[PDB]
Amino acid sequence: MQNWETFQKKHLTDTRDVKCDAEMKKALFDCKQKNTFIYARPGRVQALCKNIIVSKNVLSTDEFYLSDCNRIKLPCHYKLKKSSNTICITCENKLPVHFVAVEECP
Repeated sequence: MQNWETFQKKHLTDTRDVKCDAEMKKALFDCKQKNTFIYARPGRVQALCKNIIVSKNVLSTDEFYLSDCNRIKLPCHYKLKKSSNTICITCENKLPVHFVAVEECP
């Protein structure tokens, strides 16, 4: 949302088999149509954004696990997809805070 911490809770997860319906229904999202959750550690991701302090765009060199929820059929009936691919994020203050895109950064 604004800092790497808030961006962590909404775009990162601890369990690879997260529950889209049980997590999205939470007030944090409020049954959001779709969301892109990642599967990694805070120290493994911090080292990826511990190269720049100013605002810049960084693209992961290696592929990371990606658990995303997508609106397949309203209301809160969503699906979970797991795929390892690179991601484009905005680095700031030695930490990432925004999700730009995947292999292609618009």
